[PDB]
Amino acid sequence: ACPSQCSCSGTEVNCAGKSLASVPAGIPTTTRVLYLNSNQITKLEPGVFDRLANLRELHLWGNQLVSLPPGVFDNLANLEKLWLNSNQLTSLPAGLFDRLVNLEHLGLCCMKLTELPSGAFDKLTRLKQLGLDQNQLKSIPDGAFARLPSLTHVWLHTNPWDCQCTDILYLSGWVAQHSSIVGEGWPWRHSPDSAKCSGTNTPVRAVTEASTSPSKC
Amino acid sequence: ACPSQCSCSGTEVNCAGKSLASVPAGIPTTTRVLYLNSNQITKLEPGVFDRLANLRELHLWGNQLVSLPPGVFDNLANLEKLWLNSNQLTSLPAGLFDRLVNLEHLGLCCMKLTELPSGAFDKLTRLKQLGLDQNQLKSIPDGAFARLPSLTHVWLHTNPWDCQCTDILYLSGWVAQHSSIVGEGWPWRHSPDSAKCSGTNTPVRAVTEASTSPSKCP
Amino acid sequence: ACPSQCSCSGTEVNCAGKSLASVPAGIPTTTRVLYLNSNQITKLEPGVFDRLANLRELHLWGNQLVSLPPGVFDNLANLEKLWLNSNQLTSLPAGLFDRLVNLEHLGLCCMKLTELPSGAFDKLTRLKQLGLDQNQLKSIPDGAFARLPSLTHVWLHTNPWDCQCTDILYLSGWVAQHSSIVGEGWPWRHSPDSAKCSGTNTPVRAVTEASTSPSKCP
Amino acid sequence: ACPSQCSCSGTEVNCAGKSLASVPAGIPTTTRVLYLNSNQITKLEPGVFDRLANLRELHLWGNQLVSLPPGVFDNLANLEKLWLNSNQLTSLPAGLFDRLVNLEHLGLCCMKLTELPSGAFDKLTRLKQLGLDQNQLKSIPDGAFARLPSLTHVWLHTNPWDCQCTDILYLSGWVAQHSSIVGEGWPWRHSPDSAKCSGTNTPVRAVTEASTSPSKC
Ligand SMILES: OC[C@H]1O[C@@H](O)[C@H](O)[C@@H](O)[C@H]1O
Ligand SMILES: OC[C@H]1O[C@@H](O)[C@H](O)[C@@H](O)[C@H]1O
Ligand SMILES: OC[C@H]1O[C@@H](O)[C@H](O)[C@@H](O)[C@H]1O
Ligand SMILES: OC[C@H]1O[C@@H](O)[C@H](O)[C@@H](O)[C@H]1O
Repeated sequence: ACPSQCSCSGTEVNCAGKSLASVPAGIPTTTRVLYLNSNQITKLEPGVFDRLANLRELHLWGNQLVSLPPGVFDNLANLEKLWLNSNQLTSLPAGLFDRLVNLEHLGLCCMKLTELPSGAFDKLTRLKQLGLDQNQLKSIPDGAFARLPSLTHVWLHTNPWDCQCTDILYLSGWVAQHSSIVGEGWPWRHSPDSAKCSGTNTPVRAVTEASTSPSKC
Repeated sequence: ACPSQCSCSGTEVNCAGKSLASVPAGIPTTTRVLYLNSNQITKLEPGVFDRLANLRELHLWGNQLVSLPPGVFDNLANLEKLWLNSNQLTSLPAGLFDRLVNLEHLGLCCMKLTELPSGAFDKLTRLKQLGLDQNQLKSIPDGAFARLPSLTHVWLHTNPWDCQCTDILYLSGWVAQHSSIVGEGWPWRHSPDSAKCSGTNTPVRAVTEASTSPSKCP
Repeated sequence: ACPSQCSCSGTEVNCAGKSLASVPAGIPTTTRVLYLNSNQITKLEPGVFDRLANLRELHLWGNQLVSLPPGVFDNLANLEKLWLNSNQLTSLPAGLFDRLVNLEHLGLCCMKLTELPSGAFDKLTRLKQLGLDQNQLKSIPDGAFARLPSLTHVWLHTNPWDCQCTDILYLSGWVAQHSSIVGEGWPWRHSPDSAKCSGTNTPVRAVTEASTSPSKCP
Repeated sequence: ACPSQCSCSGTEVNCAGKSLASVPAGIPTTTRVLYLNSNQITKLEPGVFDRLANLRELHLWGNQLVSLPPGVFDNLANLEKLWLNSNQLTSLPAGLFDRLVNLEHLGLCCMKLTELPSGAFDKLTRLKQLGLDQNQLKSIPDGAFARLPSLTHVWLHTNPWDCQCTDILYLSGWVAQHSSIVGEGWPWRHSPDSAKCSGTNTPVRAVTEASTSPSKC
């Protein structure tokens, strides 16, 4: 029972590039792949996806979202790919991704993220690809990647990483350890020195405790 | 065990856009996603994918392939997406897709295909999306789509369909009966009149046997 | 005199990517390069650029403009580059570029243009690069490019050219004659067959009147 | 007589992204805009550009150049834009830019520059924009910018400025005095405190003489 603005066949619903200001009503409950990208959507109602439990791929990139409701994805237990790139988010609510236990790809690039909440990714045991590039992050909270045992590809470049603050040391030691999975481009290419210290141009992985201080935090 | 030209982490190997003239040796057996697109590969050796039984997605688009070896995909029983868009193929060998019983997406657009072999798609019981747009096809062999029970999206536009010839009548009847799945664009948009007759720019789905003739076949 | 929203030094004013809904007030009259791309502008107020006669480069790309007022560019006698790529325009008003006699680059790609007004480019004696790719154009009005004596680079691909209709023949003879300037990509790469007939996949330069009809002109 | 690898129409030659190891022969003498970016060029042949006296724009960014011949630009009297971003240069030879008297844009970012020759920019009376960000620079020679009367935009961020050493005082006083033109981004955004001290992450323009010592240099 397709939204008039969209095309629907099978389990795919394509509403992309239709100048929409909100998520249309009447997206079928059988939908598995939902394209809402490249619109002008300015917010998501809490509840807007409560009925779309069969989603595996959700494309929200290229909209104008400025925050997300904390429980907006809680019913999407089948979700495998989530693309939020190129919105205007500055933060993510605690618990946003907690129910997404089958998620394998998460695109967060090209926003204004300035921090991530501790535990943001703790439930994502299946996550393989995480894009955090081209945001405004200055550090990653301690242990933010410790429960991502499936991660094989991460993008961290093009952030203003603050390597003067002792807060960097989780990320420096993590990239040093996991350098094989740090890269850039689409599809991913290996690029472990692409996370750079915004002040000094030193690779994040090369930062040492002795050069940092808590008073620069 | 990555070829030096490529990047490899986890089960993905990215050799895209590396000016490669052939598929590099040493792609790991555990590979699931393999990007070979946007190179200068002009032929594939038989056997090249024989070790890569774990592949789920194989991207061969944007090369200069002018033929495919007949059994080149025979060991890829797990394959779900195969993209051959934008190569230079004019035909496909009989049997080529027979082993791809789990294939869900097949991209053949933007080549020079002038015909498809009879039975090309008969084994693809799980196929969902089939792209045949932007080729040089004039008709579809009788019963070509009869064993595609999973098909939900097909692209047939931008081909010079020959609507004078009796051979068009399978495709015309087919499009009429499956109009909900025929479209255009990426991702797909609904467009059932987008398969058009070369001589009149009339929709293919409107053709009836009253206007076709066996003597108008080339 | 910098708008608070933007950065200004020299004769360059950068208001790009600032989530703007309108052209900010007080852009200094000395401005030569104005970046207003990648915002949320849906319309322009008539007069908006009347004080900015010193502009040489105007960047409007990546907004959501739905139309342009007919004399919005009339005072920009110094303009050399004008970029309107990736807006939502479906047409252009008569005379819109008439005053832009020093224009050298004009980007009109990736919109929804369904036609070009007659005489749209007739005053653009210095135009060198013209991007019309990725629109909804079906044909070019007879003689539309006759007065572009400095044109060296044109992009015409990704439009649904209607080669069944007799009206295509201006454009087919023109691309045939000027094939060395037809291309794709940024920066431009040579690609003379990239303008294709939407119905048949024949290159537009290859079309002749043996295959067209005046009765097939919707 | 267009090189086989390239596309040429009018006065523009596009040889970008073609795996070239050298500049191809047969670039026309009438060429005004030359794209050689994004190739595999590690060195240029002496004289390679001597015939190309009509160039206005020369894109060399994204190669792997390790050095430049001192006279390689000498015949380019009409050059207005010169992009060398993202090569591997560590130094520049004396007088490299001396003949480029019409140059308006000069891109030197994203390399490995560890110093600039004094006098490097002394002939660039028309230079408007100068990108020096993302290198390894520790200071700027006394009077380096004194003959850049047209400069309106300079990027100095992401370099490890040594603010202990008295050699910084030319740059700190210059940035304090020309703070209106110091910025970041593409296109330029105003960011006067984006030049930062290596050991403190404090702004280079806030450096006092009392905090320095000629000893560390
Ligand atoms: O998976 C995330 C990746 O997504 C792409 O869309 C993006 O260009 C990359 O920069 C990276 O973020
Ligand atoms: O999956 C088939 C589709 O694939 C896209 O890559 C292509 O641009 C479409 O026109 C269609 O062929
Ligand atoms: O001059 C117009 C050109 O503008 C570019 O931004 C675009 O990618 C090209 O496709 C072409 O239209
Ligand atoms: O003119 C130089 C400028 O060039 C851009 O290409 C680069 O992103 C900037 O960071 C700045 O250096």
